[PDB]
Amino acid sequence: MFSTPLPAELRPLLERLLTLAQDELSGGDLETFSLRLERYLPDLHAGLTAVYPDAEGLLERLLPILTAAHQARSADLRRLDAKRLLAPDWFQRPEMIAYVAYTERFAGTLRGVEERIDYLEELGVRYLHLMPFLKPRPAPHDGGYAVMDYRAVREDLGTMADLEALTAKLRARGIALCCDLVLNHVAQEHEWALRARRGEAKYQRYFHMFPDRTLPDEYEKTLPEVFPDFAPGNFTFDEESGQWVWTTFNRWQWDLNWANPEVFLEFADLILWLANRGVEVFRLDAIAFIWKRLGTNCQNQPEVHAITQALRAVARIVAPAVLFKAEAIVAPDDLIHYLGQGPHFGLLSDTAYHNSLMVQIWSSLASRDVRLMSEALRRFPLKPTNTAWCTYLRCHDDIGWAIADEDAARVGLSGEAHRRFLSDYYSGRFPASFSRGLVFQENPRTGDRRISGSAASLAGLEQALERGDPHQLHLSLERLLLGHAVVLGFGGIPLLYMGDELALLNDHSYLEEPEHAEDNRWVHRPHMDWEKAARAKADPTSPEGRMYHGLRHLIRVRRTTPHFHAALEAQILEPRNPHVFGYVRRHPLGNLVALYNFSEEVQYYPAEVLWQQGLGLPFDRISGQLVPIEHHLVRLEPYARLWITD
Amino acid sequence: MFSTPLPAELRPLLERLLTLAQDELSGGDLETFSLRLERYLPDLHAGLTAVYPDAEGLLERLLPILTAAHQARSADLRRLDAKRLLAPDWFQRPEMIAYVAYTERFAGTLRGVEERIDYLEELGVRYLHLMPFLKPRPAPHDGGYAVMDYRAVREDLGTMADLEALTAKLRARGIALCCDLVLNHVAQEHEWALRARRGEAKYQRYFHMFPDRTLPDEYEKTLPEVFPDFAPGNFTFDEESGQWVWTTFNRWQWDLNWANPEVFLEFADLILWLANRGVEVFRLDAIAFIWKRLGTNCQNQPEVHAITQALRAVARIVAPAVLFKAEAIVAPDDLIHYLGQGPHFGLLSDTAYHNSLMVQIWSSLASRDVRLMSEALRRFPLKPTNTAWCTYLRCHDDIGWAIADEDAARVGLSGEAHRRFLSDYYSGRFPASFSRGLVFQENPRTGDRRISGSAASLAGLEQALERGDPHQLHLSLERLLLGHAVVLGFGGIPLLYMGDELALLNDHSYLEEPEHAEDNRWVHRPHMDWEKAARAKADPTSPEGRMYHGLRHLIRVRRTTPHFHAALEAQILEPRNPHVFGYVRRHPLGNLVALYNFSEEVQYYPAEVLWQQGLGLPFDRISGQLVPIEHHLVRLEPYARLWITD
Amino acid sequence: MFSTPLPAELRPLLERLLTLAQDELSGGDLETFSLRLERYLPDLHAGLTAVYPDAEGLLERLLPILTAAHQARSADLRRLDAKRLLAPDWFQRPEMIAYVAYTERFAGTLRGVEERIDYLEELGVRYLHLMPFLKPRPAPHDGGYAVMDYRAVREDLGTMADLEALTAKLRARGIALCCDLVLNHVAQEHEWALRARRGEAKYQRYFHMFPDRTLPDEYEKTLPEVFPDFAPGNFTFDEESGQWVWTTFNRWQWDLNWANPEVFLEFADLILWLANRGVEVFRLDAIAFIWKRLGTNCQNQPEVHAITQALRAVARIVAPAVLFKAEAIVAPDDLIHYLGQGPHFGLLSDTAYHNSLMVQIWSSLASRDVRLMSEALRRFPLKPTNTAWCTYLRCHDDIGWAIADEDAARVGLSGEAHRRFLSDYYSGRFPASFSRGLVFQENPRTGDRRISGSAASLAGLEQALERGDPHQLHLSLERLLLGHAVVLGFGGIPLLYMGDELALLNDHSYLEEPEHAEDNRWVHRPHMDWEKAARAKADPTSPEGRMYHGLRHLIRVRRTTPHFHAALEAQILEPRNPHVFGYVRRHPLGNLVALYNFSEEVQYYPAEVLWQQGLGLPFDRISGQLVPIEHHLVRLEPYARLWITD
Repeated sequence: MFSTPLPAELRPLLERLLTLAQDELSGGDLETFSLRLERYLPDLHAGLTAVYPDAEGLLERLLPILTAAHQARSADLRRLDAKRLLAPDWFQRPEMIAYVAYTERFAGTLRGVEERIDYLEELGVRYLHLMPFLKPRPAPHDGGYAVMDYRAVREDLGTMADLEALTAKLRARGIALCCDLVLNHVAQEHEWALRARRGEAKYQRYFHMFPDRTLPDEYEKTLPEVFPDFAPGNFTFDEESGQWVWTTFNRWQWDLNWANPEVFLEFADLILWLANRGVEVFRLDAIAFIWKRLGTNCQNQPEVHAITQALRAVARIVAPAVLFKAEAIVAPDDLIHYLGQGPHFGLLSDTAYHNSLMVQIWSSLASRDVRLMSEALRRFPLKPTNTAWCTYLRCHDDIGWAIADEDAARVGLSGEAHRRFLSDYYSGRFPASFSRGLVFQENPRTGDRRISGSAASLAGLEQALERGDPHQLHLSLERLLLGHAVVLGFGGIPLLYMGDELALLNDHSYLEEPEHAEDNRWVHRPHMDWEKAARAKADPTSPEGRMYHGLRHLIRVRRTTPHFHAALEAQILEPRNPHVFGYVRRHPLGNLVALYNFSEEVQYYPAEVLWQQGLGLPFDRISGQLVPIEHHLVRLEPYARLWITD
Repeated sequence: MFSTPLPAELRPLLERLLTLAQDELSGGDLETFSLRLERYLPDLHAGLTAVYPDAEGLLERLLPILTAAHQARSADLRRLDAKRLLAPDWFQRPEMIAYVAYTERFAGTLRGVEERIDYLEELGVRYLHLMPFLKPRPAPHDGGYAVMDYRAVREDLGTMADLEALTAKLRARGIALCCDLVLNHVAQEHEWALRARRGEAKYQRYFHMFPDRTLPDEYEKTLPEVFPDFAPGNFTFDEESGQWVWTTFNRWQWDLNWANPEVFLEFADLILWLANRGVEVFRLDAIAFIWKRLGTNCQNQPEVHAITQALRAVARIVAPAVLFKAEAIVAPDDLIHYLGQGPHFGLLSDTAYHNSLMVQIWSSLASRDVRLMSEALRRFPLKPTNTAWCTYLRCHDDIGWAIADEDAARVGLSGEAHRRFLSDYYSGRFPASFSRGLVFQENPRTGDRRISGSAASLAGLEQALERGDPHQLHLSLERLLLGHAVVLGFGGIPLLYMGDELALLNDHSYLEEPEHAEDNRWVHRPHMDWEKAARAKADPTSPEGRMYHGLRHLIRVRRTTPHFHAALEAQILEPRNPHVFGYVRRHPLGNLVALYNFSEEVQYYPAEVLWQQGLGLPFDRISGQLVPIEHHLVRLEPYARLWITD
Repeated sequence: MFSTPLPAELRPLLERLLTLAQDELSGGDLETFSLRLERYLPDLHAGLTAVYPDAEGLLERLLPILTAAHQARSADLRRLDAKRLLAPDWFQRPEMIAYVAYTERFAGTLRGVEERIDYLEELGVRYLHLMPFLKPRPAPHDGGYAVMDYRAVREDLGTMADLEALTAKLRARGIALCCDLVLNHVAQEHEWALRARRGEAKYQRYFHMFPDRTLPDEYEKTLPEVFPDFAPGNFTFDEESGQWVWTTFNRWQWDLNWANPEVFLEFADLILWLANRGVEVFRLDAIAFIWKRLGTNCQNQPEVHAITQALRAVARIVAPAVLFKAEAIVAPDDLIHYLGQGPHFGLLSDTAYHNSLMVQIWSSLASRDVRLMSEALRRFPLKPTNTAWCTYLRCHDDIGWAIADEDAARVGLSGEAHRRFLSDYYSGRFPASFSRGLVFQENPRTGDRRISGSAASLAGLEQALERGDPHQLHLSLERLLLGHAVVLGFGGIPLLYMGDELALLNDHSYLEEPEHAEDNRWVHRPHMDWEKAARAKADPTSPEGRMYHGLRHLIRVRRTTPHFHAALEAQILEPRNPHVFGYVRRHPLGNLVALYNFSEEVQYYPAEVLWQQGLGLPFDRISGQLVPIEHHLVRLEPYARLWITD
């Protein structure tokens, strides 16, 4: 929507950079690169100069990396880049359906994924996030998040050649591969870390190394604890270096020093090199953590956005086809900044996890009341229209209860009481809770509790199967379809989590595996059950069948509804029935009113709001029938979801 | 607020009535009557002329009834008339507290009531409604509502001399007697009905008597059934006369013909005679029913208000001390007319039962949600400021669920489903209902059901005492105190129903009185338990003493809170917590915010409401303490009531 | 609508007052007095006790004064007393039209006034304010406002016998005499001042006397100047007593000491004695000024209202027929207090001058814009419903431009530039001004300027006659009729100013009388022209006839419009045409919308406003025709006035 114009004082730097490009590239090729370089230079420079002392000199070192990566980029990928520059809203379209899986859990190896494309296609998948598949450190590696070599696929998954062959097969089916960029920290066994341990100065400066506790003890006073059960605080003593090292996550995940321009250059090179193997989407893992400042929580620092802007411009110049997706699991008031605000407006990640939306679905499912969800989403600031939320019900991580005290108070709830209730409820402790979840990283000092468990176990299917009640089994599947209905119809890329289309339960296997046993997040990282996939498809009356055919129907309707284009945002309706979540999407062809019963009971909704939103003859795209109106009310079945147009 | 000026065209009529008055009365006495007649003749004429064809002739016959009743009015009652003309807002005062009781159940006899005046004064009672105590017909007489002689006390209660001696005792303790005026119908054993049964045309015209089914069949097409279990439809064949007679209620209750000027003169005479016995308040029983019109439900007809205006003016001229209370148990949309609208503004009954407030209190208790209550009460039109509601939680009658579809639809409820639910809940059939009530007058043609039962039995105390559950016993007592706090705090004369101050339960002994056995309203008309009264005063921790002391505490705070002056009306607040009913009363000394928790669970309320209503240092008059504010919220205990001023 | 109950602690005091009353009165007479004492004692006491130190003993001395005034009260006035208690909204009725005149200017003598009651009754007058007619000091007496003897009529006007006979004739024809109560100050030639000047210590305590400048100099630091051209500051040295005396107004008007209980008693006695000669309304002259407090402006002090409450209760007890009218020419935020606020709610004067409305009428006529008027009147607080405004276009005084900076700023005006423009405009200095007015009391230190002139001279008739333009003469008459229509239609007692019904011009006679020549307010205090009165009656096409017949028609239409009852207030509409002033008055019989075109050109108003106020068939009571609606607009003639009902 806004292009950053070329400031006069940077005309001379552009001249120097085009001359340097002139020595690598010729003809129409040099011209294509040169026009893109000119377009994005303003954002690339504004990013680097906020952070690194010699931006002009850093840009001179960056040029040949842009150039070599341009030279190395395939005809097929250059064609996708050009195709995406002409249709820049591609990722915002209703046809975008995503699927998230660990390769070894989904299909064994990268090559194995080729033979399950037919299954991804049947769910209309156009986006596939394979969980970290680059070479990690041995034993415990936080499910691939402790990276030992960014340039190598984990041995048991295959080779870079197999990745290239996989991306070629996904592109031929219109499927975009998403890959983690674990740019906050490396495994202590990574070459950069190994070289830092041996006292190599260049590589000491890639890390936050302290000779004693004086600085770490000061840092700790304002630092939270991400994994207090695994590695208390944020520092680890390293025997070999005799130095204290910043370790936000596990103690073998070593935070990189993003003040060092040498680190920026490593990742600019790494992004373009993975782009060239066929990575179309980079998930910026732990993006909020990348800048350290004494006296702060070392999260959401302004420099995070300056760095992200420079990395995004690198990708804009050489690989137009690629997106960034921010992992920013932050407070409702902090999230919007990761899609770019003020001087960064729309110059940052294309997408970001809507953690607030995911939290409010589960909260509303537990309370049967949507007032907090309605208020928190109504207060959410508008995003740049060139960006998209990633919507989800579950993922590979535990649920953090990101509820703002201000939103709870606005609707007569205590923030602290409700956050506590959500872990009481989803851990199965609250009286008559349907949930079988596990407390994760209970902090006795802050009171913070997170929740682990599969959608299906949290939504009541585990309990219904134990208790043998057919009605509670039905309600449980209805809750899952309702929650998926919200993620499919809010607007954004819907991130289906592997096996939720089969209602997979909690997998307690991890307890018998000593490298996983301490980390109960593995309870919701099951192996795929292909026998269950075959039974769901063959028998639509089975639980897995009800979930599979129900979700497949919502996907088919969502992609056939232009009103779900993510450039348009949900305008939250006043919850006139406090059990029914509602919003309208204002498309050029007309309005869509979404209603969602967060209750197991029949609920009535004032029919006049359909007419108020211009819908004289309301038609529900999910049922494919007129919405029945009786005595000025819409009658909603238990957990009904309605996508209503004229 | 508005005096009706005398039209130029009635000056001649006024002069004739004055020259007729000069024949009965002499000096200062003639002047007093004569100024009063002047003042109210305009309302009296405009009421009669709308109903009766020869209004100037009827006025000439009424004049010697006015003058005789003036002459027969004691010096004490004349003193009270003058004091009330000087303070017309007396019945609107917070000090006004009412008690309702059947003489035989409360104190055996009218003489008996004299010995219980100390008990009433203990509860701050300044208004006593003794249930119909005039001579009824024998056997079943609908608890006194089938009157055989309006000029005789029922024999077992004493005589008219006892009534005079009791009202003298009540006046000396500032207590006003409320007596029923059963003006819609008489016992078939009444002189009028016996003269009609013998074929006296004059007395047949006191009723609605038809020679065959021709007119009855047409009337019935638009008539509802008040007592379908007692007397189907609205007509009874009388064998002696050969005539079908209009009987809205029981077969032996005969609807009077209000098109007959003679019936009007009978009741104008009867009102002033009873006022002169010391009746201070007339309850207009079945006032909505007194005009019949073919093709209507024969309720709420315009002539009802013309007649009421004329009868009211009669009392204003001769007995300024007396008030009228309208019994109009009608739809929300119809109730406001009984305090006078349009040409009848403030000229009708001084008070009317707020059946909508009563219904909404029980509805909100069953559902734990106050949205319907808040919307129905918000939409309620403003009343003339010279009038007051009578507030109440229970009374001698069943509960009729007067819920308007329009109010239900606005807050996302089906009026039909919700009305059906309230009888399901309070009959005890709904899963986990705390209530022990009975279905009354279940109509299979309309689906209508009403509920009988004591406050204590409907509110869960019966169930709690039977299971020996201490938590449910506590919660049931709190629900009764919450309910009473709303009737005490809304603005209006609070009608305490006899024994509810002791949490009296359902009395099933009516099942063995064959004259009561068919009418289960007797389940909530117990004999007073003076053993329990003594135990309640002695033991503040007994169930009966919790109620007794809890209720006297609320009464003492009400009486010392000028904000409860009924000339001011509750301004309903948005139920920002849907479990918490809230309103402000805007007094000259400042605002009072009333908050009521309708949930057995702790509820938080946005503190900013208090400051938005100008309450900088919020003080709860019930607790005698500052309202605790924590994290911008008020923490309410289960069934908490707060009366908050600065 | 609120009767203040007797606190328990005052019950002993009531018994002593009743016992003292039993020595002076007997029988039914004593009962009547006793009930009125009981009813108003609580207000009387609460007023005295906030001001005087021994309230209990002051009441014992007041009692015999009350008792004596009661015994002196004639049967005719007692009858009126009892008539007004029955109809206490009497003065709020549409039929109340007021007339204000100097006796000598209107009819020569009190006797002469009897001969002009035909004229008053032809204008529908029910309220006659005769300007100060009690014995003044000689020569300059501020037009009767320096009083030498409260107990004598000014000799040239007749005697107390003439006043008594005049009020009898006025009562016979339903007219209420308004008399000034100049309670702030007496002439220096008054007996109390004469006794003070010869060193009698009891009468020194009736004034604010100082031995030297010590205290006066400190008082002056926070005091404004009312008459800076006549008597700088607020003090005068008295050569006889050798003392500085407080003189707010002229040097020979000596401010009474209202801290002295004897001053209270003098006025309690005077009010009842005047009332017994037939005064029905007391104008509390300069009521704002009666309390002094160092470091305040000695206006609007809380003791003013307590003293007023006490004097009002006195009149309630002994003369129910009398009204108090407050002269409070104060700022917009201060006026409402004179109708009773907080603990004084509706216990003070019955009426007060609406100086803000008068100011806003002239402001709007000058600017052709009603937005300042619409905003100022919208923000005005609601009066108690037992009270009424007095509305007026002109009076015996200069115009003070009472405009709040906050109101002006809300509609994009500088408060100070707009007050300057009003004096620039009405002084005739502003370009194209139609006004012939004079600057009064121009204060160089402060910038304050007031304006003298007749309605017709301010409104442009004088300029129009000089220019001989028949179209400007027309617009001048239209402005006067528009202004009068607002005072007749707003709600309240309209104070017609003697001669305004004939469009009388500035009278420059006063410059020939040395006693008047320094005081240019005499410019708008003309002698009545009775030849002009007859010409206006006989020639409706004359300027005086167009005004007389135009005004008589508005009066006749107001009288027969129940919607103008003053218990109801104007609800100000958005001025959606900024030249057209609008409000609705919400009567029980339906809404009235009043539209007033403050422009000399045709103006269009959106017709949807009328349907929005419930008028499907808009009828204009002034034209006696349907309101023409064309293209969703109401077409308003220059200076058009519409009083619109269904």
